[PDB]
Amino acid sequence: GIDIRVARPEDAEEIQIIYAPIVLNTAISFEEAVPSVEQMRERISTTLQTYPYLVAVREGRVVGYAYASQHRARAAYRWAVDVTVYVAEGQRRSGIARQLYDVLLPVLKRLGYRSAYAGIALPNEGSVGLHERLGFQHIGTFPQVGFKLDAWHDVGYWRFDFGDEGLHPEAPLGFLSQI
Amino acid sequence: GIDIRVARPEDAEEIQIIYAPIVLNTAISFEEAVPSVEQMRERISTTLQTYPYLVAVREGRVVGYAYASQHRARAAYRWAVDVTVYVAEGQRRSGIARQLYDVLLPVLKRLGYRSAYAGIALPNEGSVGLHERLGFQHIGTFPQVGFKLDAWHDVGYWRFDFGDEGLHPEAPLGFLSQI
Ligand SMILES: C[As](=O)(O)CC[C@H](N)C(=O)O
Ligand SMILES: C[As](=O)(O)CC[C@H](N)C(=O)O
Ligand code: NA
Ligand code: NA
Repeated sequence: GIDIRVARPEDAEEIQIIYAPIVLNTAISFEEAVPSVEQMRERISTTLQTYPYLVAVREGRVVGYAYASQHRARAAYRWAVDVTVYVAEGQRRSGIARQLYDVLLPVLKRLGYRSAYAGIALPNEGSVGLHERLGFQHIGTFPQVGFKLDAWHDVGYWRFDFGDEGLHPEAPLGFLSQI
Repeated sequence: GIDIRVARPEDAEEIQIIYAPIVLNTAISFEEAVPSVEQMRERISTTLQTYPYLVAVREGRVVGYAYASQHRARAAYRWAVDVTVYVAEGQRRSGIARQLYDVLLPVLKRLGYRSAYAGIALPNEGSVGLHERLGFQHIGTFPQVGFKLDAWHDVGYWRFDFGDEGLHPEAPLGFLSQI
């Protein structure tokens, strides 16, 4: 099945349902307090002001989502972008994150980004495997950088290189809008 | 013989003599516009509400400075802290930076952080060797992540481990006045 489409604020509810147990009971995310539905709604809208936000859907329900965000604040970094992907429990390994990425990555390239970074709390062999298969390269690991759920956690970064690190790059454009 | 003291907003114009050419003509900082003196005042003053900010003085004039800043926004990262040290061109480069860190690092340890991170625009043999002798470890490099002054630049990160990654860490305390 599976169709990828642009996310909407109305997807907040299913997205929150996917994301809340990840915040609650895993070190996948370094957030501590479960974000409300209303919060995820605002995160969707704000992200869309500049970046793609995507959902994967199967028979009308959201089974995963993906979005991009700013890699770092300072001007010279503006060709670097962060990517985030999540899949509902029980729908993993069925290729959903892969499909999300196969849409998100080309979108980012055409916007003007030169590289995308995925932050992965380690260990997570299934997430590493997926990024290795997609062609990301592991460029570094911040060891025991986070504390959550009674343990210290490594965070590795995986880089997808869009190429075209040419000599006169132009600033990336808005997904659908702003400058 | 160079002395280290905590910085004050009234040091802004002297700090700027150091920062301005770094911004205008090096990749040492990925900022592109020189902050106004008013901005520098607010930066120093804002950092101090929670973090140490230091200057190195030789014959009464600021020849270098250093400050800590938040590593990442998410709650689980609150024991990680970023460090930044800049030194004027000319004499005693390494000595100045070393003395700065010899004060900054122990201050951050006492405050309750578990690790500090320095980002280095690469190559920079002088800075790398300095971090290495201070006991930092190179944990990753973000290749071609920034574009500035007609080239793409890698940024490597060096980690200072304060130890004490125990099971019940208490949140870090504010440098002079609570966080
Ligand atoms: C291990 As993780 O929860 O993917 C940390 C990334 C977070 N967006 C931050 O920058 O603070
Ligand atoms: C190359 As560099 O100015 O050492 C990168 C750090 C920058 N402060 C940021 O995090 O935005
Ligand atoms: Na990190
Ligand atoms: Na970076």
